[PDB]
Amino acid sequence: KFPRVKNWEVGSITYDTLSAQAQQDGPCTPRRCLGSLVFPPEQLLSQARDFINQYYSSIKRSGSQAHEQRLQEVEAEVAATGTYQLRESELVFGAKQAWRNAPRCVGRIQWGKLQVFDARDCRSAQEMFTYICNHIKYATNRGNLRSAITVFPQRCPGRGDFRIWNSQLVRYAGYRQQDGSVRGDPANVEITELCIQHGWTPGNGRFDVLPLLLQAPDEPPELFLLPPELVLEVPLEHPTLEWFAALGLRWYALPAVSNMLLEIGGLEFPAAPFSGWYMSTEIGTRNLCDPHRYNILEDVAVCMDLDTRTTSSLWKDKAAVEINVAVLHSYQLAKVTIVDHHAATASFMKHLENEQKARGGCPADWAWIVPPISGSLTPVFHQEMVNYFLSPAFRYQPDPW
Amino acid sequence: FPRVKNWEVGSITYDTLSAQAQQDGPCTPRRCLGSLVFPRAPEQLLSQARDFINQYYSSIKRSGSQAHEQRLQEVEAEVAATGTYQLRESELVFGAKQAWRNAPRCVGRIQWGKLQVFDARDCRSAQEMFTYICNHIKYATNRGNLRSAITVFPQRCPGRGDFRIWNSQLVRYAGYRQQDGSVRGDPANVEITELCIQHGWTPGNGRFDVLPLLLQAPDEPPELFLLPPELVLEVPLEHPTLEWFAALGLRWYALPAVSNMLLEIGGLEFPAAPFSGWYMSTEIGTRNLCDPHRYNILEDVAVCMDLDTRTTSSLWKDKAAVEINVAVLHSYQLAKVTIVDHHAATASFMKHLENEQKARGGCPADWAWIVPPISGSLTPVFHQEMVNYFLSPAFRYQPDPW
Ligand code: HEM
Ligand code: HEM
Ligand SMILES: COc1cc(N)nc(CCc2cc(CCN(C)C)cc(F)c2F)c1
Ligand SMILES: COc1cc(N)nc(CCc2cc(CCN(C)C)cc(F)c2F)c1
Ligand SMILES: C[C@H](O)[C@H](O)[C@H]1CNc2nc(N)[nH]c(=O)c2N1
Ligand SMILES: C[C@H](O)[C@H](O)[C@H]1CNc2nc(N)[nH]c(=O)c2N1
Ligand SMILES: [Cl-]
Ligand SMILES: [Cl-]
Ligand SMILES: [Gd]
Ligand SMILES: [Gd]
Ligand SMILES: [Gd]
Ligand SMILES: [Zn+2]
Repeated sequence: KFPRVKNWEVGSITYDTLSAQAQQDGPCTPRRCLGSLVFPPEQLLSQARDFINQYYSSIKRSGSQAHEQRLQEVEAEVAATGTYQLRESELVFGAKQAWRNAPRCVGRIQWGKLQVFDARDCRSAQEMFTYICNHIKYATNRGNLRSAITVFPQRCPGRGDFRIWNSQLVRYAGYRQQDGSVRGDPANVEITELCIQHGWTPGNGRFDVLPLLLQAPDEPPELFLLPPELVLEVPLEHPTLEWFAALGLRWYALPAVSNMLLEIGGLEFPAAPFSGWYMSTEIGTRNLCDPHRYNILEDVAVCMDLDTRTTSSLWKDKAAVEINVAVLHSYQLAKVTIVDHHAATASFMKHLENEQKARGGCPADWAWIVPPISGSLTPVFHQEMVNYFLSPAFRYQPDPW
Repeated sequence: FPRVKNWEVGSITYDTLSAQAQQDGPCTPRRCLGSLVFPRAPEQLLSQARDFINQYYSSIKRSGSQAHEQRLQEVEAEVAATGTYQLRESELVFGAKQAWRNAPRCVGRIQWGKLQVFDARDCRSAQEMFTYICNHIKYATNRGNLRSAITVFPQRCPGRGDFRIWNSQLVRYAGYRQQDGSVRGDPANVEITELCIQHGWTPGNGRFDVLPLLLQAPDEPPELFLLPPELVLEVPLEHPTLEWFAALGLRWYALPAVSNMLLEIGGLEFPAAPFSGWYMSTEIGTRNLCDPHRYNILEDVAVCMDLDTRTTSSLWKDKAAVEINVAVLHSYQLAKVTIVDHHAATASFMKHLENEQKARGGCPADWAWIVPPISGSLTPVFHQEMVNYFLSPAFRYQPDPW
């Protein structure tokens, strides 16, 4: 079958033929849908073959010339050595494809413009740090943010793995107390205690940038203090609520995911940090207002003199909107690239139209594409979507312990 | 069995109930189609009947008792001699409540045990059907102190056509296709509007014209019935602090009464069984008034509010929508018509999930429909993983009769 997909705002119908290529199976069955869940050897040749075929199709060079050629070297490389190395442009093409294939990413209209830094020859934690440091300064670019990914060595058997122990390159500390509850970011309480365990004297702040626990193969991690002028941060203020700045809230410029695993042609890169620029709801709605994160919503509503005594005043909704307004205002005044959820979702709709004519569909995870505020005010809410796994891909992986 | 996390609290449970999922949904291990709005003989009738009777005798703490085996026997005998069977009244009441309890897209299910069931299985004509419907509306509306209710018309049976209510709800506003191709009124109802005109209705030309009912008796064309105005309780919309808002002339109706779904109980099908609750405010304020394919008022409200509508990063859409929902809540409270906001509704749904975990080992829930269309992650259901599956008794979609 080819799933019929409807856009209810316009009445248009498309068929997702690309879904028929679904490689890895997801968590749903005819009996029950698990779509809402956050976390659901010489067959290596099979996935290497298919990825190489993808490469030469994308350059109008299938069934000719070096296509058959490159098929044989990987045949020989694996027959001889048991794995294989990717050609330079393949690593590039595979990095962009895995972004293109990320079902939960609303920012994919940008997928063709990605800076791929090849770090496959890295071989120490001090080396990672300067690779990571080049990435951060390139991507930050004085606030004119540029998408980038650094690709550390591809895992091989019988020997350890490169891993960044932090979930992101920039994280804020979270400290327990004489009463349990957390000062700082609660999402990072764990890595905060691992950084304390391995040295790092704890600060006493709600926005202390954590160090970096970087791990070379078969070696215990090594702490690396991040250069303060390399971590671009934005103090948060509101255009008309003058007291908002006095709340002392801040967030960082660069969203750099450093705990996911990049998988290209059967190869596995457990260290491949990728970075883009923020959508404002990630900071304003999820990071600052989630009950298990900074959870500032009631505090902002107190300052706004809102009626927190009744849910039907919609005090939560009014304060959340103003927090998002402050995020967008602050980043724009700081000249730091950011995108609001209306602009982001409109571009994703254009991306769906592109991917329809280009590939016959697009894997999209509705629950992650629709923003966490104002869902039905964005066009993606009214768009039916089909979720499935394509390769190359970014995958979650276990914490390195 | 699927493990299910609540990310706000860190809680973990397992949905053992999903293992009992009767019919099949649209998802496969290849591909999830969870976001799709429409995702869809004697021995098999016997099998659903047997399961339902088991459910009924379980709920009354009489599993495997004498009465239980007798009822099983009575149903098989009736299916063999007539091809179908008849529900006892208490079984119908249980089946209607279970169907609501099993509805995965309903956030209002904390209320599932408080459902007034009107037995209209003796209905013989469209005229009698209209009288039943008017009494349903009257009872459920209750001068604004709304009460949940369902009216069950005769089941589908071999030899005769179905009872059908052609209208998707008992209260709908007309949608008039216009001179240029626009729509005056509710664009969701253009089709049923054209049908009513074609069946003799003299149309109005307002934006909030209540439609007549088109009621179909077995093997009869549909018959048009006008609802008496004093039966349709409506709420003029005003804003507590934006006084120009009343001059928009917006209104909405008190009673959400779904009238085009099929009730399935133990293999028997009731193609006409309208049911009604009370509104959650986002349904009116966000979906019905602000959807671009509905009344689509968001831009005009934002212009009146003097928001900057030429850049998206001012969040003019979010600000106008919030005040439209404030206006709905204020107006319904002022008129003393039951309404629940999305925060209270989702909080009570969380309690429903916990009740159902202890009672049945889980709860079928459709995350994309449970999470409200504004301020999603501000409600607790956003951070709750959910498992979507089909249990019976059930409310199902059915094709339009025309
Ligand atoms: C350039 C601007 C970008 C924007 C505005 C953007 C936006 C987003 C957002 C809002 C999410 C949802 C985050 C969540 O899980 O709550 C997301 C997820 C994701 N993005 Fe993007 N993104 C961008 C660039 C990129 C790049 C450069 C890559 C990789 C090369 C990427 C790959 C992914 C992946 C793999 C996920 C899934 C994360 C997860 O499952 O937790 N994105 N993106
Ligand atoms: C009493 C207060 C109630 C509230 C607050 C409530 C709330 C809701 C909401 C917000 C929806 C989603 C509607 C949409 O966006 O299309 C819904 C769907 C639904 N409700 Fe409830 N409801 C209530 C009563 C009832 C009753 C009494 C029944 C049946 C006896 C019921 C059965 C259903 C069903 C079957 C659906 C799914 C309809 C569909 O698939 O489109 N609800 N409910
Ligand atoms: C690399 O470029 C990007 C640009 C933007 N704006 N966002 C991302 C996703 C960032 C991201 C954030 C989170 C935590 C946040 N919620 C789960 C509460 C988990 C991820 F797994 C992830 F990936 C990436
Ligand atoms: C019976 O009691 C109820 C109480 C409340 N508040 N809401 C409902 C749902 C009413 C309902 C509405 C819609 C159309 C709107 N969408 C497309 C956004 C479809 C349904 F299938 C349905 F059922 C029922
Ligand atoms: C329980 C639920 O699946 C979970 O909260 C998901 C829902 N949608 C999301 N969407 C985004 N963008 N980010 C998230 O973390 C989540 N969380
Ligand atoms: C395409 C998408 O699934 C569709 O617009 C859904 C999303 N969630 C919804 N949720 C509710 N309550 N009602 C709806 O109509 C919808 N529409
Ligand atoms: Cl983040
Ligand atoms: Cl409605
Ligand atoms: Gd004050
Ligand atoms: Gd005023
Ligand atoms: Gd006007
Ligand atoms: Zn699914």
